[PDB]
Amino acid sequence: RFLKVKNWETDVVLTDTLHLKSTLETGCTEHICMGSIMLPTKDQLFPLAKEFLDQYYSSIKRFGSKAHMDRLEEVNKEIESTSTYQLKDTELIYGAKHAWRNASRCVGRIQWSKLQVFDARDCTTAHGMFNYICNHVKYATNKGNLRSAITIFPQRTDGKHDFRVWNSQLIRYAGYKQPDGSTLGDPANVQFTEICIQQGWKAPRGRFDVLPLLLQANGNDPELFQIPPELVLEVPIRHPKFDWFKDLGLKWYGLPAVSNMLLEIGGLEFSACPFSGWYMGTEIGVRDYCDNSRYNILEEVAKKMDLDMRKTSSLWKDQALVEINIAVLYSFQSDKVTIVDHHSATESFIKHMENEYRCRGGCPADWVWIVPPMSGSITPVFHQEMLNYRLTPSFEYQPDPWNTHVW
Amino acid sequence: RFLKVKNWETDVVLTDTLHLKSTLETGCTEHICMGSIMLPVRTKDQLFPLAKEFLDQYYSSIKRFGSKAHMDRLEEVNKEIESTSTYQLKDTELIYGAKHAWRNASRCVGRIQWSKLQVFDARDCTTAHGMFNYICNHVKYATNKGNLRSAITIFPQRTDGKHDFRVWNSQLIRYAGYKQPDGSTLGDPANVQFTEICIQQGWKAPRGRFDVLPLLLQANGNDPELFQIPPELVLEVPIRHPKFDWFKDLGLKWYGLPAVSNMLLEIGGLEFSACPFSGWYMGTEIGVRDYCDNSRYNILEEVAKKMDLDMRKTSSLWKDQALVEINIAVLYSFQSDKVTIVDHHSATESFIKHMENEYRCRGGCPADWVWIVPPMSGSITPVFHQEMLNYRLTPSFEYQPDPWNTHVWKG
Ligand code: HEM
Ligand code: HEM
Ligand SMILES: Cc1cc(N)nc(C[C@@H]2CNC[C@@H]2OCCNCC(F)(F)c2cc(F)cc(Cl)c2)c1
Ligand SMILES: Cc1cc(N)nc(C[C@@H]2CNC[C@@H]2OCCNCC(F)(F)c2cc(F)cc(Cl)c2)c1
Ligand SMILES: C[C@H](O)[C@H](O)[C@H]1CNc2nc(N)[nH]c(=O)c2N1
Ligand SMILES: C[C@H](O)[C@H](O)[C@H]1CNc2nc(N)[nH]c(=O)c2N1
Ligand SMILES: [Zn+2]
Repeated sequence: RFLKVKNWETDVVLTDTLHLKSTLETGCTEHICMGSIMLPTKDQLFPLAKEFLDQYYSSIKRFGSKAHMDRLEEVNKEIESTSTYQLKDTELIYGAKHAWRNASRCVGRIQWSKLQVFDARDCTTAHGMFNYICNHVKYATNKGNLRSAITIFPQRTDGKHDFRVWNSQLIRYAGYKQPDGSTLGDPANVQFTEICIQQGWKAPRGRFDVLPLLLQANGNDPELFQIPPELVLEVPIRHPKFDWFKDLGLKWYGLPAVSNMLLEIGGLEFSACPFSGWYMGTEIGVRDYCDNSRYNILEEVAKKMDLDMRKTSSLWKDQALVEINIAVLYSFQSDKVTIVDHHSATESFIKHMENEYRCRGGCPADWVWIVPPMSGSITPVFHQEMLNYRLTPSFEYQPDPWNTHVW
Repeated sequence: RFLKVKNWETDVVLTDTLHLKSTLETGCTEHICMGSIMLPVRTKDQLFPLAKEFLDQYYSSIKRFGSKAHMDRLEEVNKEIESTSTYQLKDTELIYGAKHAWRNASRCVGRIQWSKLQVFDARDCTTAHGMFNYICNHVKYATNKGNLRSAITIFPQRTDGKHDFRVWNSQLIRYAGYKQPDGSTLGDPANVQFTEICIQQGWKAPRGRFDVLPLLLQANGNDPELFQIPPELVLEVPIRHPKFDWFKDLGLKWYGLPAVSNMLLEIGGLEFSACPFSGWYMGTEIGVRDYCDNSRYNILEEVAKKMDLDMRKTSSLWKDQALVEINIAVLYSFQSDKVTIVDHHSATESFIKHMENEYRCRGGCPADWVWIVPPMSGSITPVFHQEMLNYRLTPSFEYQPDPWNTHVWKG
């Protein structure tokens, strides 16, 4: 019931109580651990609402007070009558900040309380969604000085009227499958890029074509908009020592902004809720550039470094991987665009864990996602035991709209 | 029930039915995952089921399930248990058990080799001295002048838990650690407390940076005894770098033979508390963990300091740079000396091929992702992108408490 986590490099031991207030299910049983799997009515709604409003009034040192009871009463009357309810602004802000606080896969949660929340619940059309999103992008980007933000569109109703951003991130490069069999641009986005062109996007057919936004309002068929080019901050990738690096022609965008997730607050579901912070360097330099199914650039870089590529044991992949990452960080830093390296980010997360064990009694963390994809064991998180569990308010992953939607 | 795993790089999907034969618990629940937690006397009553399950597994493997030999063996074990409260494995059963414990070891990336394992039956051993001799033979056989061969030595099983055989060392070969009055450590920090016990037991410590520890061996629940492994049996590799000639001047070496001695082998309910086993190294264990953990030899700074990296900001990735070079050195060194080593690219690709083969032929392969993914270069190895299911099959190896915490000293 009270569980220990031990750090194997420091011997520091933390006691978790927070897990007892664990809402959802992990995917694991007593018989089988699924820790590495990517995807492991009016009745239900009121306990859900009450549970949230209880943590809310608790957080503002007002538990069991008249204002608390009053609100619980009000929301109950609204549900019985309308079959749903509306969050107060303060509740909405608190809930978004907490969905981030509870994101067990996020290493950057030291920043959780600095989240600017944009209430787009009055939005009604795709063009409105677009105006809201351009504003989110410009705000968050801040000429390179990135600020965290989320924009929250209208909540689910009968489920026939959802708002969705069809893009998985607000900003991403196009992918096209080519005559000669290989892939131009980002292979991750081949499918999406095609749905855009079939919806009428005129693709430049390049390698770093910023995709158009595909926006669904009120369960309507989605529409295409180009983000204003001057809003998309991009970074040319060079190396502080390899003059030839620039010649690969690599760029990446400054703003990471996940736009396919579902925000659940007090039982209510915000299906379109694009959010953003800033990059950890390894995301671009390890995953985006080096994943085999991504830009897959290790071979080309290794070659330019003239390494021994004939045997795996010369560790040429490993050498090239590091230089690529040095270059990502160098470039962002030189262009004064916010970026964190895996060392400083994981250091921050350990500090954040300790604060959360101290102040909150725990911190849900998913070790498989928290430990960076290169240099694991030289980051502190590697040696930190973590417990993973599902708390609410939360972000949840949801089916691609094109699977669900009918035209 | 069927369970599917996906590989996110290749989109291959696999179906696990084997988890249905899972016995022990994981530590996880529907409410909590403990997947990153390191550690998440019997009676007759609980023992015959365990014996039965095992012998059923053994008799299936040889295509004799249900045969008279199978039934006679069931009755004979049954009878042995009712009459003595335990039973004795046949050689063939011991071999098969010890092989399947390795096969079922979900934290082992090396398991493609599980079927080629040399089993040494040491169930006739009675004394510590006898234990030493068995262990020297194991080491010489496994080492094989650098052409390493996997092997296990199996000492007598637990009886009443008062007469346990134990190897007090966590591995047969490891370097001493000595904690200094100034708060620094000479040698391996991991081995400090164990070095202390050894010295209290009368070991004459050389007090150098790479002193091979003496075996401390417990037979039949007796107080443990010190033995020096014959140094001509301890193969060691001096560490040098192919391009950097100052690398050798750091003074580093390592032993070639990784040999885990502190684990508990369970077969058909029987508990073998001393079953030292050995394979060969994956380079990252030495290069990443042994040399670069802050709590171990911690050499990252000296290497980067000598490489003249920019060490004033983490974002220069100086630690990452030095880490690669150290790892290049260890593989280069082992290879130049003709000591068996595998790099993590090669070992994880072999593991993926083993894992798929097992799904086809066995119906699954329990694997622990947190352990199988190498401690550097995670995502450029195929295991990173591989969904895995972790569960516990027997026979199995288990962690067991260090013996100096439990031992009743007889004086
Ligand atoms: C401010 C700097 C931030 C950093 C450095 C950061 C870091 C990261 C990283 C490295 C990941 C792993 C993602 C992946 O590998 O795809 C991640 C996942 C995630 N983070 Fe953050 N984060 C930041 C801000 C945010 C914000 C503002 C939110 C939401 C309000 C958020 C919520 C999440 C969620 C929900 C995931 C899991 C996404 C998924 O399952 O695909 N993070 N974070
Ligand atoms: C053939 C060469 C082998 C290689 C390259 C290999 C690879 C590895 C590696 C890299 C680990 C992680 C060790 C750590 O991080 O502490 C490991 C764990 C393990 N291996 Fe192997 N292995 C080999 C042979 C064997 C053999 C012969 C056995 C037993 C018969 C075995 C059973 C285990 C067990 C039980 C673990 C978990 C150890 C623990 O929980 O502390 N392996 N393997
Ligand atoms: C099937 C599936 C499930 C799931 N939960 N996530 C994914 C998305 C997969 C999971 N890792 C790769 C891909 O997403 C990349 C986007 N996520 C993080 C980010 F890059 F956008 C990001 C980074 C950062 F530093 C800050 C923020 Cl706010 C966002 C796929
Ligand atoms: C608390 C705890 C639990 C547990 N199950 N294991 C450990 C042992 C911990 C786990 N990593 C650090 C310490 O291992 C020392 C032995 N390392 C494995 C090996 F070197 F012996 C080895 C490597 C190889 F490739 C092949 C073999 Cl056969 C053996 C500690
Ligand atoms: C907390 C965590 O489980 C612990 O640091 C683990 C992580 N993964 C590991 N993986 C391997 N192969 N060996 C280890 O010692 C560890 N340590
Ligand atoms: C199968 C496995 O879960 C998958 O490869 C995961 C591993 N860890 C990850 N970690 C992060 N941060 N992001 C990811 O996309 C993944 N992918
Ligand atoms: Zn689990």
